[PDB]
Amino acid sequence: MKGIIFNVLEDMVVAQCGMSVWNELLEKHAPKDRVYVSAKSYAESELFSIVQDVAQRLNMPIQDVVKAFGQFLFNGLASRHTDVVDKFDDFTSLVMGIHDVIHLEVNKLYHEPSLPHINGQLLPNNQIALRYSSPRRLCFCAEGLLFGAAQHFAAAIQISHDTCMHTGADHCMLIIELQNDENLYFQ
Ligand code: MNH
Ligand code: NA
Ligand SMILES: [Zn+2]
Repeated sequence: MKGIIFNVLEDMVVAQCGMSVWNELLEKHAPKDRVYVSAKSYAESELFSIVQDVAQRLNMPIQDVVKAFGQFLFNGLASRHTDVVDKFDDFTSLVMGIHDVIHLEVNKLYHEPSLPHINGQLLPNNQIALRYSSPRRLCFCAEGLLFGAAQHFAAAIQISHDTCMHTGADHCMLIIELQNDENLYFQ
């Protein structure tokens, strides 16, 4: 798990809960003097432990917190990699380019990142079938990231997530419905 994910998580915790809370989390869940260098890889268990601790403090379902993080994360990533996001003029383009364009670039920017496998298929009625696969099972982070992307393009979406690795499949299916964006009028 790259430092950049931890750095965006810090911004979130610091913004919502305060710096004193982040330092608690970090002292408790990370080795002494840990510093997350944005480009370096770190044990994903440190990220999961921090986020689980937050979920418990807030008495929220863990996957609801991961999803909220995901949505915060989209802007954290777009603002730190603005040249990658500015390759797309709308939400649907970006989603269709996650694998072959965005995460292709992430392999040139970072040494050996740990990324999901994603394939998007355009459906009728302004829907997208996004297939997600990862041993890290962060499909709810992916839901949040899609909601973040929607907000980035002033779009409105809904997601159905009825095949899921957490319910025993070897992939998740996220069926994205684009309800509105700047190029959608009546239908
Ligand atoms: C919506 C769009 C979108 C989705 C659904 C998305 C999906 C994900 C998910 C889920 C993970 C966590 C790991 C896993 O195995 O699931 C992940 C990781 C990552 N992605 Mn992307 N990602 C972006 C946009 C997206 N990515 C953008 C924009 C950037 C920035 C250029 C980016 C860069 C990354 C980096 C960096 C990681 C972390 C890799 C690592 O920790 O080793 N990405
Ligand atoms: Na519109
Ligand atoms: Zn899932």
